[PDB]
Amino acid sequence: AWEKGMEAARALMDKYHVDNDLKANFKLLPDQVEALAAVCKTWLNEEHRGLQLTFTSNKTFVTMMGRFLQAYLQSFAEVTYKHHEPTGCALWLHRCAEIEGELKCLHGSIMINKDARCCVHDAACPANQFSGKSCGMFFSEGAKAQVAFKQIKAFMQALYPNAQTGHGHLLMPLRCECNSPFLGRQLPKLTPFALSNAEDLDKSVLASVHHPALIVFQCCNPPNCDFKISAPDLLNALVMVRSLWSENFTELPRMVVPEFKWSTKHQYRNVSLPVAHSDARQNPFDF
Amino acid sequence: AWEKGMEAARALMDKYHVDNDLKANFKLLPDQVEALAAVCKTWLNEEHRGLQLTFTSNKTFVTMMGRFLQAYLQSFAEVTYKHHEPTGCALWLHRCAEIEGELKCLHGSIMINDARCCVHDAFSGKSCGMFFSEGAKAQVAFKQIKAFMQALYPNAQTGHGHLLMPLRCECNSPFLGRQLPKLTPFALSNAEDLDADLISDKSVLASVHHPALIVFQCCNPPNCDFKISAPDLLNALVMVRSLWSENFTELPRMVVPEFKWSTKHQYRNVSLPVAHSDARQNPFDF
Ligand SMILES: [Zn+2]
Ligand SMILES: [Zn+2]
Ligand SMILES: [Zn+2]
Ligand SMILES: [Zn+2]
Repeated sequence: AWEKGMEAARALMDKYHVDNDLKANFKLLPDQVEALAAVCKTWLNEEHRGLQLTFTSNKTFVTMMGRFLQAYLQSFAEVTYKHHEPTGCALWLHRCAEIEGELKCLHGSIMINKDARCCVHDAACPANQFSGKSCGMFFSEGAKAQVAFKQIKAFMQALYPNAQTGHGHLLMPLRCECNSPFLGRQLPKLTPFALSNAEDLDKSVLASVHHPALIVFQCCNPPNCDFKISAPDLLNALVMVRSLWSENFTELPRMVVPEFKWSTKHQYRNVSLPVAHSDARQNPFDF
Repeated sequence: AWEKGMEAARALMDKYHVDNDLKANFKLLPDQVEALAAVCKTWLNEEHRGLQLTFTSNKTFVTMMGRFLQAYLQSFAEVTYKHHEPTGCALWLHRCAEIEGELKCLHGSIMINDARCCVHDAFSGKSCGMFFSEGAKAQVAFKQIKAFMQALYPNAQTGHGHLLMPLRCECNSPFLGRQLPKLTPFALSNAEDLDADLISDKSVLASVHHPALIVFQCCNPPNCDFKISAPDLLNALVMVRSLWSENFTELPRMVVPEFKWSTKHQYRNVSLPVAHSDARQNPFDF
């Protein structure tokens, strides 16, 4: 119950000393993720001063840890708030690291080449340009993109060798700080980055070596924000949260990150709606 | 007086750096708006890069703002002209949003039939030009505009039934056809299935509750690329008030004429002969 989660919420805030106010006003509502992101911030600066991230900003990491915490704390209280998904993430069973050279966009269909990979619905659109039916996926160098996909998968395996399911799925944020209506993409941008130093040079550390690229998520349309987190670090956020919970509680509750299902809802927007400009006048026109 | 507004303008022109050529040529005369439009595009680019138009020619947008500023400059300087209206617009009290399923043309006559047209079109020279291939499609647009306006003016004691409509395009600023811009309903595709419990911005909720908006175009799409949606035209006016209220604090008086149906708006079906210039003193040779 809400009260049940409230107790669990209280504790974490006391232990990791959350500002006297935030805890006093935290009532467990969907928009209340500052105190949660705060308990994580201290626990990090206290128990993990040596966390080196890769293509991730500290704000994004502490932010994400908050979401996954809210998830657990909610899963623990058996609370579901309509029109709200705690994680701000979904699991995309991508099929990019399967057929050599082939990638498949968010639609679950192949990507039409233009070596560049474009979502098939941008057929008319000139390469890196999107239609209102697009999912907003594009890759300049298609090979790199796959290397990044192979990497996250390699990493995922190293961390979970005896998994019965999961190595094909992709943990990915569905909303950046912007959408937490606007034109352009509707989900954080997925961009592959390369690790030149790895090229030369612990199974998970070898993942980056064997596949010198990394999936990085930024803002939807870099409205734009400084959101940035690489996939593997995003996994480590989910993980660190699990441990933080396990340090404070005997059993870890089920937290189901929704599996990604395509929807028009995530379609690239090309047309805007009017937003009124501000006027101090009471009446519209003079008579 | 002329000196005052002439000074208020060169002040606004220098500030937003309009080409010295236009700066000189300007004189607060009836159809001088290029310079003003310029002051407007610059001001927009400088302090409003995030502006976004829905079915509106960018050019059409600064043109309208130019007109509204000209209106202001003129009133401010108290300089009127025998046959000119700076705004180039009128306040049509449309009754198309009041009675469910009812639309009415400029004449003030219900529109008759799927499609709905002017009563004198069951175009005839006694028509106003108004026609709608789909009734609902059309009314959905008229509803939205009322919604947007109510939002932007919640305490408005009067004006939600009116419509800021333009009277001329870059064609008539006689000639055959519709004697004013063409009003054509355009549906808002993405809004159709959007949760109306999104955020606290009501004006957007208007487009959400009524996914389709009125777009004004050329009198006869000689024809021009005049394109501007109802809400953007209202914003043209609003933003000019902003621009002005910044530099002069108190905004002057400026009444946009109210629409009164009259023959000069009837569909023109027959031309009136125009004499071709002849460089002769006498027409014939005997
Ligand atoms: Zn796609
Ligand atoms: Zn963003
Ligand atoms: Zn009529
Ligand atoms: Zn025209």
